[PDB]
Amino acid sequence: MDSTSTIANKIEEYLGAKSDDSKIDELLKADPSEVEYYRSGGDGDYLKNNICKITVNHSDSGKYDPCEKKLPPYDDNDQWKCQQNSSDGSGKPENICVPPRRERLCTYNLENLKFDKIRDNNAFLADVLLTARNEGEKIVQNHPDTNSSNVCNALERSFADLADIIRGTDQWKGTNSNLEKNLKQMFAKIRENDKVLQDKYPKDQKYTKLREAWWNANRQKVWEVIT
Repeated sequence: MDSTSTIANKIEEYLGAKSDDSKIDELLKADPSEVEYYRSGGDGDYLKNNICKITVNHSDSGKYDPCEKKLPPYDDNDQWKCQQNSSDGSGKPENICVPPRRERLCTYNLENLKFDKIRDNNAFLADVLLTARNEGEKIVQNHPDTNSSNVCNALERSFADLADIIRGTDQWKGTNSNLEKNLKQMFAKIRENDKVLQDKYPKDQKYTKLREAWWNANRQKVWEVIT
């Protein structure tokens, strides 16, 4: 009724839903529609034929590989992180059991982009989709639950965590310093060269403020691939 206000649970999607707002999405949201990716031997035709099994060869390789931290993701138990003890004292050392899940997103590959020819999100999409694809397959194939009403819920939460890491608003950082500054260098050189096609510049780059709209335009593909 007339006491409607904002707590952003049902009308954030009405006001701040930046998903398909800007009609620069023809370059802001990416369709992986070029041939022979970074140097690994991808094939865009193959990819649009079947996006559901994108492979590492459709992005950087040699140094890029899901679970690039060669430590297998799902090995650890008894972990918590929010406020105060001697483990990681600064920030969120150990007092809320964040699922080891977020401690083991298969983003370790995506943290370590160095190779070039990525002047466009069209190529910056493929690695994000590798992250989503691998994290989804590992969370669904490795899940101790009895396949009851938990599995795709956890998969969706991993989706959202990946979404906010690509928006950078995550306040857990592992090698993410490398990853976050990597967005300040890869997402930068796909955002520091697309000067003509946008209007919201502000320094340093408003990194979060634009990768928010980028991921907002790129809703469908990442969700589809992670599912």
